[PDB]
Amino acid sequence: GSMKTIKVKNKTEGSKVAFRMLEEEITFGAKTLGLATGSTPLELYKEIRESHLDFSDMVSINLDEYVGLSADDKQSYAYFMKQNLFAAKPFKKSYLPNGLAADLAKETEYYDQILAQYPIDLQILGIGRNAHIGFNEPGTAFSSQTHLVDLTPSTIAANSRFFEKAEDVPKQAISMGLASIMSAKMILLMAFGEEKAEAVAAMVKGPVTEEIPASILQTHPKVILIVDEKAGAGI
Ligand SMILES: N[C@@H]1[C@@H](O)[C@H](O)[C@@H](COP(=O)(O)O)O[C@@H]1O
Repeated sequence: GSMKTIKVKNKTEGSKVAFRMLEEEITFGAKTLGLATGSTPLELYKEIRESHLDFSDMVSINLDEYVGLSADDKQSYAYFMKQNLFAAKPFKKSYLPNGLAADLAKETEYYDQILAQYPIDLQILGIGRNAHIGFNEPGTAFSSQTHLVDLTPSTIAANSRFFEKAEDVPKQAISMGLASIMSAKMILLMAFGEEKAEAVAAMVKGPVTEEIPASILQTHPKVILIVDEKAGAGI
């Protein structure tokens, strides 16, 4: 069934709450974490880095990797995760899609199998401005598992700034789908700023439609939404 909301003043305070909750899940037996990228968990990550948490018997799973990038590429999500978390607080094993996979359909099948092998205890998520979840854009099937995503033109244009040559900018990603993500025992979603207010309301109040990827979270048995006052204006 259910979705608890914690409303908070701001991002910093929502990030402290997320930290406290993470630490409890871990003390109560969580071993596999699904992780988030983007701006939303950056302060939660700094807090973890400076904390006494120890992920050395734990496994982490990220949603996404860019096709064509290695883990050492500065533009990769593997590298993002290293910088913001793994260098300071390594896991037993941290999984991301292999963006260098020879057979994209084989890597997608592989990632599903890793999910089956390490089901996620706690998944951290952000939300997109159009209610996208990971790289799953409106119209994505609620049945989707790991799959090849063509990046939005806004994403390619944004990421283009970071590559000397245009022929080197990823146009695609290997991404956990909506059914993939929904398999977590517990989901903690964080949303801060007015830019998220509309996606937040649609996730909570709108119908369950592929038009709002996050609306599937309405059907998860254990979703915890942490939202600052502005992102929660609608709920
Ligand atoms: N990079 C991100 C996703 O990984 C993220 O969860 C979401 C919101 O991004 P942010 O947390 O920067 O607002 O949209 C993009 O696709």
